[PDB]
Amino acid sequence: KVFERCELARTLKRLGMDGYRGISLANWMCLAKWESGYNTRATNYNAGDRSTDYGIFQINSRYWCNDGKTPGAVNAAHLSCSALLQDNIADAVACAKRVVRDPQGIRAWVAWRNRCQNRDVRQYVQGCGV
Repeated sequence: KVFERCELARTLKRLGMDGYRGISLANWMCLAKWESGYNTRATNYNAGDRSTDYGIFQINSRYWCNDGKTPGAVNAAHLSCSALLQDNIADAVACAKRVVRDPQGIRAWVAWRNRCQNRDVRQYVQGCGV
């Protein structure tokens, strides 16, 4: 499902993402924007280390979800990467919150550093009424 900007921004707000770990909704929009353009189907293979980034937040199968194909990876006791490709983003959100409790926080996604770090991210939540 390709989301609309404000719909997503309201959705994440409902899921408790605003101010989570010191991370505004505006920053969560920025991240999702630059990671998948707001598309839940988004899948990015990483030929070099042979990993895959899944869903709206482009979660990597080596550390947080397992697809079985990834070399050097988390056991099939975890969450399946398929769960991150659904239209409903509650699970991706759940995993997202997990990823960031690690010390580096939001810096986890290099894309956020490149595009969202130390900048005015308000355009993302602009007029969404949240």
